[PDB]
Amino acid sequence: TGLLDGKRILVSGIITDSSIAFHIARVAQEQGAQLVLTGFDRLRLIQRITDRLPAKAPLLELDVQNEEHLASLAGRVTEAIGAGNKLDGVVHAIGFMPQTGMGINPFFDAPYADVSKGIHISAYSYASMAKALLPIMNPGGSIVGMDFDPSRAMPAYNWMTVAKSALESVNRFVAREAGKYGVRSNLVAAGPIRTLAMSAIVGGALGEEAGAQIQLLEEGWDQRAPIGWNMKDATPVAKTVCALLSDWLPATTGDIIYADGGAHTQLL
Amino acid sequence: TGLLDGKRILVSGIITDSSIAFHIARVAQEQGAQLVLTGFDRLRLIQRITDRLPAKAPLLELDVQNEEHLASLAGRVTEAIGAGNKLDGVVHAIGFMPQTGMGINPFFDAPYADVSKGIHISAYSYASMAKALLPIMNPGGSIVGMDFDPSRAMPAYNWMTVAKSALESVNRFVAREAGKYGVRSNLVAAGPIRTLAMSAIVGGALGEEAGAQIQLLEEGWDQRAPIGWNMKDATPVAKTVCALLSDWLPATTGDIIYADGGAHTQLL
Amino acid sequence: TGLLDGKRILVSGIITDSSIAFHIARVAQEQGAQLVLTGFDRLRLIQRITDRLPAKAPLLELDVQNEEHLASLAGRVTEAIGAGNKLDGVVHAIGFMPQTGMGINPFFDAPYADVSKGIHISAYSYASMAKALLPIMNPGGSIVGMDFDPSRAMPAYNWMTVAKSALESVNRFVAREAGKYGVRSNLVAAGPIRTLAMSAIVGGALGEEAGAQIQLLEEGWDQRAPIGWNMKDATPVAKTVCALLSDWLPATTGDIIYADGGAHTQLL
Amino acid sequence: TGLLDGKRILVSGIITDSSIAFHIARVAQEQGAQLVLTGFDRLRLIQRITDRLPAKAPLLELDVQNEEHLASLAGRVTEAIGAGNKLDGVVHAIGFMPQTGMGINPFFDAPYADVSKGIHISAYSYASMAKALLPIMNPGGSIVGMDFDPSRAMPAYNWMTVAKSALESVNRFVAREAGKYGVRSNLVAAGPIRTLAMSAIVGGALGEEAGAQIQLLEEGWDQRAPIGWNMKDATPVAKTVCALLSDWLPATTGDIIYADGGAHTQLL
Ligand SMILES: NC(=O)c1c[n+]([C@@H]2O[C@H](COP(=O)([O-])OP(=O)(O)OC[C@H]3O[C@@H](n4cnc5c(N)ncnc54)[C@H](O)[C@@H]3O)[C@@H](O)[C@H]2O)ccc1C(=O)c1ccncc1
Ligand SMILES: NC(=O)c1c[n+]([C@@H]2O[C@H](COP(=O)([O-])OP(=O)(O)OC[C@H]3O[C@@H](n4cnc5c(N)ncnc54)[C@H](O)[C@@H]3O)[C@@H](O)[C@H]2O)ccc1C(=O)c1ccncc1
Ligand SMILES: NC(=O)c1c[n+]([C@@H]2O[C@H](COP(=O)([O-])OP(=O)(O)OC[C@H]3O[C@@H](n4cnc5c(N)ncnc54)[C@H](O)[C@@H]3O)[C@@H](O)[C@H]2O)ccc1C(=O)c1ccncc1
Ligand SMILES: NC(=O)c1c[n+]([C@@H]2O[C@H](COP(=O)([O-])OP(=O)(O)OC[C@H]3O[C@@H](n4cnc5c(N)ncnc54)[C@H](O)[C@@H]3O)[C@@H](O)[C@H]2O)ccc1C(=O)c1ccncc1
Repeated sequence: TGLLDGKRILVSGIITDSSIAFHIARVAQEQGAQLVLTGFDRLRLIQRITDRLPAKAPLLELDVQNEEHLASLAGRVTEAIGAGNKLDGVVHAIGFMPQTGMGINPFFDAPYADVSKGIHISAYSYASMAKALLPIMNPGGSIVGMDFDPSRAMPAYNWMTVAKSALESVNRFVAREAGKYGVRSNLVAAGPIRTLAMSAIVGGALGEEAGAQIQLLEEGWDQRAPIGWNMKDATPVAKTVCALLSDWLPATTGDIIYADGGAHTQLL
Repeated sequence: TGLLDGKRILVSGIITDSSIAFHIARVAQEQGAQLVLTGFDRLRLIQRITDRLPAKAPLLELDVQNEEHLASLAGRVTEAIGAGNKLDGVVHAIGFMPQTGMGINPFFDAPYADVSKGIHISAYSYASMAKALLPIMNPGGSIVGMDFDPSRAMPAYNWMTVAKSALESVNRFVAREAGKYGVRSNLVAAGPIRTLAMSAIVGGALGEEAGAQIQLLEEGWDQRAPIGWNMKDATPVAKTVCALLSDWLPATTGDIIYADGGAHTQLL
Repeated sequence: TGLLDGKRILVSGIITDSSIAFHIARVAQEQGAQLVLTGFDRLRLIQRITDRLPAKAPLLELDVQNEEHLASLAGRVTEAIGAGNKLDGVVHAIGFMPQTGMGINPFFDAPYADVSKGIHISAYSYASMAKALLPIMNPGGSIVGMDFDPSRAMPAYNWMTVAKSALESVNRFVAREAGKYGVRSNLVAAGPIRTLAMSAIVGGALGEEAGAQIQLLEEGWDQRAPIGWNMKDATPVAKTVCALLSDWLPATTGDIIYADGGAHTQLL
Repeated sequence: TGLLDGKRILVSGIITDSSIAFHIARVAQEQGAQLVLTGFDRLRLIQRITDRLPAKAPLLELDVQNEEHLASLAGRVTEAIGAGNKLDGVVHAIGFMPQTGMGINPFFDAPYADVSKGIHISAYSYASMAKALLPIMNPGGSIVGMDFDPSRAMPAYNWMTVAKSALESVNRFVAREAGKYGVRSNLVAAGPIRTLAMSAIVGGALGEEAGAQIQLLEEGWDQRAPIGWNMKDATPVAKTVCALLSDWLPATTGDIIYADGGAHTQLL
């Protein structure tokens, strides 16, 4: 086709039609991929959201903190894709940090229970998904997670940044595992995307200073980006994930591709 | 004196006389610092170990996973150092990863409960200690944590590497907090040191392949290091921590100083 | 088509049929691109080499140290591609370092005249080519240079590594310029490829220790690479350049994509 | 004493009393070091400037582009420090980029002759000085160069940033050489310092947009720096160089210490 013609790809992390995973899924479908989707807690909602995708995809429940969901995932996917068949692609687009780890709520006041939850979902689950899914991936396969660059501290994202640092680190280790399968594991570091949760935050859900910082981060991003950054458009990030899902970056693993407008390559 | 003449410095993480913190404490004492030590669970043992230090230091209990130890730490330190007095320096030299996160035990088989424990102790506690201690630190003060470079995946260290990635990320955030106090926060990335736990590992405590990898990592380190690396000597790392504790790196925060022989600057 | 269907792409740096640029050109042609090739000094040779490409491409002379070649390049390319037409893609695959900057010839003994020549060709020419070609590139266009990771020093590559460090730095600046055109500028950091010059070096052209180091670097690469590294195969690198030439990494500029088997993400 | 008590240290790069090298020299003298200074072209001027140093230091001429100055340097230094004696420390604080490589003068318009000059002086000379001086350095010795972080492109500094990227790369290679002598080689990445040339630039010497960018870079620096950044104060950078010159960072080579207020650890 079709960048992804005839690849079977699992895509997690659709929750709204503004989810980065929603766009990745749409772009993957436009590109010939046959999807299986996961979806966390509100599966009726996600089913309804994902009905709007160019094509039908079976939707499986996966709460990444649920050991049983992870244990059964894979059997459930091979059931969805047919017993002879394996996955070519896996998209991790899962993230969460309790808002204590995120606010104008001081960095220091996030209880470990909360940061731990955040890291479980946002970092450890990348290894979890890979563990569940590598047994049902084809050689030449590709696992992609969603990242943002946590190299430098920043306002507001707080423990979520730490979670991303941990994720990038996890990604290099899953690369080692994925490699024994002929599978690549990479992260896409996106710039900020006005996802519903993000709009809620710039809109003041987590306090005014958190919103103000974030708005500041967004403007600076587009300014630093040599090709600009449009936070209202997930598609350049969806496409980048698809590029990683494709056979066109075959020698790249344990790695991070920056779909951020080049902002991170630029101080000012 | 005395690099650290008249600085009050808290040093955590002494457990044996081969602890990096033991050397840091010794070097800090030789350098004029007045120490308060923390010590986790075996305080009789640590007291006996620390008796061998050039000078007396009060030893306080601090289990970094214990909220109450953290809540009372600070009052306990100002009690140890005298009500008029604040800390100039804090050494975090705390690390742990349950051995499921460390073995030939596959990376994928570490339960999150265990990696979470590891991250609590090895990463989050850096923010914990800083939160507890910044209220009782002087402007010009310095928080230093022990790191190793988690930029690239490696054999055996597994989730502990992820924990370090998370720590480095935490360190940049505590820098932001520490800065409001005039306090620096930095990490020292050491090369491998034949600490008791490390010797136990190269000796096969965590399986033979884990020991073999680790021994390999050690030899390659000294080979890559343009000035060599002696894993039996913590003192160049103790000295580096002291350099960070001193006023001689006054414009360095949120940062990592590599006391690793320059190995990380060298591919081969 | 065709990852690159209907893109006009200039590809420099073909000198043998084992040139990375040769493979990039072949892969680009297989992918629907219409090429213009440049070629430095031995144009009869290059023409004969490039005859073996899936398709015809006009071959233009470009000595990147020749101001006049650069001044006329662009007019010559629009002549080759037709007056209405612009470039969508530019491949810099040019490198050279006089062997004084490369040997067992001590790092210190390379005269500046030689390292300067190397940097002119290997780094500065990336800005040169971009300067010449950006006026005749389409929005959505892509400039790609060939890199190897110079983050850490290494044996044998010496001043060539410095040249790559300078190149990566140049690349971030050309990104800033390229961006005003809607053009991306990125580098591909390849692992070692047994190009004729490289085989000559491991074979002892530059002394035995240089060959031995290099062979060592190669073996370690494939070992560190979670998906392996085949130094006899440029195609995963050709494909990665094509991925950058494509519209599939639209939010990536000033950046470096590692087509190296993930080796750089791995210490050991 | 005296961080640097009884160390013989060569310090290059004094040109005004606002030179970073001037402060390094002053701080080194306050710290017990016995200096030899180099000085490029205006030696009467430099002698007069350096008379203001806490102590006398012999001033030697060293034009780093002059092969003969480099060939004779070392004999001239051992003459200045006495035949039995070697250097413990070498400070490279040399930089220059012709203003074509620096302006609102487009990045693309800097002729290679000029960038080459800049790199000769700003990067290659680090290897030059090390080559000249390592034969007359003691084991445990320390070479330190002045850097600024060229990881990300920035406005105005243009080719000078490329020069720094090349310098950092050179530094890792001189580490390899320096190591055979027991000598460390490290760079200090300073934040912006209102040196005479820098004030001239923010004041509009190189065009208004270059000044405006630079002023912007300065303000953002102090904002990002968790401990702030005072561009009018070189002393935290002088002290950091001294820390590297000292025995207190004995396991750090091929490395870069950021004396920048922690700004580089912080996105915003
Ligand atoms: N701006 C952004 O939206 C942004 C998003 N991402 C990543 O993109 C991925 C998708 O996020 P999104 O589309 O923004 O947000 P979303 O809320 O649409 O998706 C998050 C998904 O995670 C799912 N999830 C939460 N908990 C669980 C669980 N227990 N089990 C299974 N699934 C669960 C949830 O159902 C939802 O579908 C996440 O990893 C993000 O962190 C990465 C980077 C950025 C961008 O944050 C950014 C750029 C620069 N600095 C900071 C941030
Ligand atoms: N080789 C090493 O020994 C090494 C050690 N460090 C760090 O140095 C620090 C000190 O470790 P060490 O001296 O090796 O080991 P240690 O066992 O002497 O000290 C660890 C300390 O942590 C303490 N601790 C554990 N749990 C708790 C708790 N709940 N509350 C309070 N304290 C607790 C424990 O009591 C002990 O004192 C740790 O952060 C290490 O991770 C950092 C890097 C390296 C080196 O690992 C390295 C280099 C390159 N690649 C991998 C590793
Ligand atoms: N192994 C490799 O072959 C390798 C090659 N590259 C880059 O790939 C690009 C193509 O190199 P190649 O295919 O290996 O070698 P090649 O000799 O086939 O191509 C070099 C080209 O540069 C051209 N050239 C030289 N001087 C001029 C000039 N004045 N004007 C115009 N053109 C000129 C020359 O004609 C030739 O076509 C160069 O930038 C390389 O540096 C990048 C990385 C690696 C790999 O070096 C690597 C990986 C890890 N560590 C070290 C090295
Ligand atoms: N702001 C700054 O002043 C700054 C300065 N440095 C480095 O500090 C070092 C000293 O520079 P300075 O004190 O700013 O400037 P300066 O003009 O006082 O010193 C430069 C010295 O180089 C000497 N020099 C020039 N040509 C030659 C030659 N052929 N042979 C021998 N010596 C020669 C010259 O005599 C002068 O003494 C240089 O390497 C700088 O690049 C490094 C970083 C920064 C800072 O630029 C910075 C921070 C963030 N982004 C960008 C810049």
